[PDB]
Amino acid sequence: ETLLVVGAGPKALAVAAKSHVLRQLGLSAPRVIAVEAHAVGGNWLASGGWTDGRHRLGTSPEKDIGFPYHSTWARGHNREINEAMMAFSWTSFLVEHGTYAEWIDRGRPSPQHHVWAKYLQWVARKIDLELVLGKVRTIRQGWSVEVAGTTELEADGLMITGPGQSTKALSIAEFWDLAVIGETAGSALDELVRHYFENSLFSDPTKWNALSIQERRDVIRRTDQPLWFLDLFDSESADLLELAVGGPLTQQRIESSIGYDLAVTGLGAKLYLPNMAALAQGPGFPNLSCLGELSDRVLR
Amino acid sequence: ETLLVVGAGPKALAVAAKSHVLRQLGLSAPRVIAVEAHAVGGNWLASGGWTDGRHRLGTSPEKDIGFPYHSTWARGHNREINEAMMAFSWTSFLVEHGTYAEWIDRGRPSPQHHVWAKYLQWVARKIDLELVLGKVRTIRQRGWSVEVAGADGATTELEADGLMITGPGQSTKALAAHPRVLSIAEFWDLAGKRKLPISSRAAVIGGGETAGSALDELVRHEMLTISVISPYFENSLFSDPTKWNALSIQERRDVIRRTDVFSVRVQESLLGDNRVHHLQGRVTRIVGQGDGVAVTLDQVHNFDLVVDATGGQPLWFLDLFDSESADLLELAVGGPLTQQRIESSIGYDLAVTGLGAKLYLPNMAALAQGPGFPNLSCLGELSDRVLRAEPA
Ligand SMILES: Cc1cc2nc3c(=O)[nH]c(=O)nc-3n(C[C@H](O)[C@H](O)[C@H](O)COP(=O)(O)OP(=O)(O)OC[C@H]3O[C@@H](n4cnc5c(N)ncnc54)[C@H](O)[C@@H]3O)c2cc1C
Ligand SMILES: Cc1cc2nc3c(=O)[nH]c(=O)nc-3n(C[C@H](O)[C@H](O)[C@H](O)COP(=O)(O)OP(=O)(O)OC[C@H]3O[C@@H](n4cnc5c(N)ncnc54)[C@H](O)[C@@H]3O)c2cc1C
Repeated sequence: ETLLVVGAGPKALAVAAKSHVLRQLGLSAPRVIAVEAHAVGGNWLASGGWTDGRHRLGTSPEKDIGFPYHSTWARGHNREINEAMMAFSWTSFLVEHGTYAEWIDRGRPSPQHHVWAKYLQWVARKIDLELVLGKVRTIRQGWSVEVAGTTELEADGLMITGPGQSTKALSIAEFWDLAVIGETAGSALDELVRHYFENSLFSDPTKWNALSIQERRDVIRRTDQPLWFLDLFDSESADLLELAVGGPLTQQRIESSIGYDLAVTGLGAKLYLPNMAALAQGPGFPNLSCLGELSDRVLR
Repeated sequence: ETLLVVGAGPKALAVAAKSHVLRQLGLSAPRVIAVEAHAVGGNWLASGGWTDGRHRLGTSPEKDIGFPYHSTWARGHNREINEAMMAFSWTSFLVEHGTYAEWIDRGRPSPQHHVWAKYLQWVARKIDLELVLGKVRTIRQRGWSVEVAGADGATTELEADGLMITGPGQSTKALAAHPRVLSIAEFWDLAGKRKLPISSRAAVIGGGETAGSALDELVRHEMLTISVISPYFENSLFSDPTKWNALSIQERRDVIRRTDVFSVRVQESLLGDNRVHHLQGRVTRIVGQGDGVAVTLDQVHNFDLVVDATGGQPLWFLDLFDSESADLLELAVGGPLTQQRIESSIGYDLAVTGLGAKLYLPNMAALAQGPGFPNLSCLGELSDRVLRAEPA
């Protein structure tokens, strides 16, 4: 009945929103709480350090919080959840702001990172996101999260989102105040020269486990600081994570551990790591390719 | 309280869904009946004679039944209506069918007309459109009573308070009676049969989607030549006419004229065909000339075959009115029934100003209200104008 999320980004909002509709439809769903160091949609803003905010989303903005508003496998009230959910869509956003015609008339431009933010923030308003402003300091098991506002929050499930800190590698974060490695790569390479089947799986990965591990890894390869989050775990809880995983915390190990609901599910408590559910469950889960199956996974 | 619509296509659905929304949502609206001679969305099917049904819609399909879900002016339960209305969108249609991931993933391909008919049809199922299957034959004041003839041979008279005309004419109607002048429908029939005379000096009149589709069919036949005859801020005026009145008649007239050319896809297939040439000017005169047909623009051209893909004859509807109602409109409109005169009469609710009963003529509304009303560019504003506007 209570699910904590590190970061208030697309995934956080994706999970929250789906929870908002489920319970509001007579169905059960976790109460959803995001802890967020900076702001809803923070990593899409200039002050987030990962981008200037000016470069454009590199996937179609329709691929949003509820996309693709469909399940190959789900149970119960599918028609009505989808419908409810489209209320929080990109198109729904444009139409509340009365700019939907402008969008269409301009040729559907891909939005700036900073407007994608406005979107996220808007979804937060729309579902009255239960939001804790603060920085997750440490995590431990049932989970208890130390948030520096310094205080603790107990929750039953836990989701980690974000690619980490734009400051920790210059660092990309430093790079936007003023030999380059790695989309993010795509952008900053940009501002330096001056100074159907594969795609289906990203949005629909329910045929994922019917092609070789060699094949999947290839889809993940060519797709283009992943373990940053380990730091948040005390030794005690990282230990407990080393166990379920069945060895030291690399990602041959972490990735393969990750179950159908995006949770490891070798522990006494659920830890959701969608950013590492590419190889196991579907290559879109790490990003914006299918936020709606992601939400579907952790709540249904 | 009751609104009769000639034809069940985008505009009928635009208005009837907005009706259905509003009635279910407390607010008042008329029961909306649509009389349709063929099928819901029939003019987007091959069987409607206007298209082979396989060509693609040239406007973004997001410009649908409720677009753009926003009024500068209309107030009332707006969020609840836009939210209700988006249920009937292209997007929703794709989502209810599971195909939305594929649509996005394929690059948002524009739908084939016949898929756009499936959309229209789906919306009809979804709003439980009150549909009457027959041809409107006669319209007449006294509200309106309209004669509808079923295929069963029966003929009944529906009555209504208000009436909207939709549709662009008849596909079987060339602009000139001559067997070498072909209505668009005869074209599809003959194209389909490969019975278009080999090595003809063919002409296609028209400059829009109807002409675009047919040029694209006709390049597939062994024609000798194929001559084509036609005469952001802008774009925005199609979706949002609110600032249309802040423009002169030569300004407003020159947006409506650019409204005519062709698809980027079709453009290529024509750009890269040595037989296809473009001819400028206006068809002042068509007359048979023995073996061929002679078309005047002056300049005279002869052709072994002419295809009328103008996309409609806009006063076609007048042929439905009886003398009484025609005169009655001639009086309201202030002179004889020319295009110009009838356009000049269109009010803000899209109806003829100063007429005893309500006659909604969206297709005539470009000049006076906005250039999107005739087409798929602002169906949601249209529905508003005919249902939610109050004074004048
Ligand atoms: C510039 C950029 C562009 C991208 N473009 C796309 C794209 O176009 N399409 C696509 O599919 N994917 C793309 N990606 C991949 C992308 O990272 C994921 O799609 C995206 O991160 C999903 O957001 P999220 O919810 O996982 O985390 P984010 O939205 O990045 O949110 C993480 C949040 O956590 C907060 N935070 C950080 N540390 C802490 C802490 N210790 N405690 C509490 N809060 C914290 C931050 O302020 C931030 O708000 C892009 C990535 C970047 C960096
Ligand atoms: C092939 C084609 C392509 C077009 N492409 C576009 C486009 O891509 N984008 C755009 O904005 N606009 C385009 N247009 C302009 C187009 O006509 C309008 O945009 C669109 O027609 C809206 O249709 P409607 O509701 O007015 O009527 P329609 O969709 O034509 O339907 C009218 C209905 O009337 C029925 N009918 C005819 N006579 C009678 C009668 N006596 N009684 C009862 N029913 C009758 C027909 O069966 C038909 O179903 C196109 C037009 C054509 C012909």
